Amino acid sequence: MSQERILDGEEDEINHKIFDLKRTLKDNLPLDRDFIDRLKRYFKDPSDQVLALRELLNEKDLTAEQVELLTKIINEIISGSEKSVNAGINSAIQAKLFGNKMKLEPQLLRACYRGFIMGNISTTDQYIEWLGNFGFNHRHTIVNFVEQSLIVDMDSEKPSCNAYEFGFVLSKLIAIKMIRTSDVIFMKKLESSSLLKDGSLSAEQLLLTLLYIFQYPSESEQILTSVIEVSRASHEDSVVYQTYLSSVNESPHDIFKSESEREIAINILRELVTSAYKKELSR
Repeated sequence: MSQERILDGEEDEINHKIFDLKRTLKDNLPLDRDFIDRLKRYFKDPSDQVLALRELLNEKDLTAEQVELLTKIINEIISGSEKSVNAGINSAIQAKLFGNKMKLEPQLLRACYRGFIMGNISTTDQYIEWLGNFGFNHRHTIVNFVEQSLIVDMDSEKPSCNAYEFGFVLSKLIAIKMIRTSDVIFMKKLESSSLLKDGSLSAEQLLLTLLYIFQYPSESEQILTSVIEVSRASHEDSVVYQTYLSSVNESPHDIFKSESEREIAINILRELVTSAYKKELSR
């Protein structure tokens, strides 16, 4: 129940730590001083620390009322860190589930969900972040992991957030799904345009390029410069611009700050298309 949600080390390695703390409590019956230092040394993560102490409370040898002298350690760790601790505990199983699927270290996922419900960066900055931390191939699965954890988090006896906060989280989640939606669309356009066949252009770099457009529509042209310096060797400008324009048109509207911001992006990309298609006549 508690040992399974510990994401620090191998199954035996974990067990080699719990019993020692049970040892310093049952047959030795010593005091609690450097005990905490050893606990923290064994487990660097507060969630894993609490889980270890909870397992200690599952032993048969109740030495009477030292339960309160042990639960004070549980509450001292939790107090003032209720959000982080609970976020780690509740999403542990999912971290192990998705970790095996994606071939990623579970505790990395715990940090992911932890940071998501505790941070306050924009929707686009989040997508970008997850991209850089977990890679191109995991970008759609990572959002699924966060969703699954949120569901479990909510159904937990001691959730990480309150009713109000979970609403905001969801709202952020939906914003992310919209980005994933445009991402999926953008990728389909790249395939049909045959911009990935050459092998010179990176779909990750192109994805980020689209993401920058969302944040700074006024600087669209400047942003696309990086792509042009590579696409010119094989493809024609109008083709790259069309991919971005048609993608933006078919993507959800609320990805942009506002209606006017979106039109700034569209008009600029519209002008870019015309200009390139014109220069293609003098060739």
